[PDB]
Amino acid sequence: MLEGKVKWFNSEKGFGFIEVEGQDDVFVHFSAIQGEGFKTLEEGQAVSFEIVEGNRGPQAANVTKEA
Repeated sequence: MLEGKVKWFNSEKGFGFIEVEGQDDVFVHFSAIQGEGFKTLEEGQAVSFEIVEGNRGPQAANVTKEA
């Protein structure tokens, strides 16, 4: 339901931080994104997801890679 732009991402574990305009920064984890053939988000890639409260802070849930 929410949308954010990937600020950065690591190819090691396949994850990156996204920027949700309106809410603080939301981190994203490979398992949080759908796409076994490309779970690694590309910095600057827009995606969809919900904010889940996590110890580290805001995390991306159900991340959908969007154009």
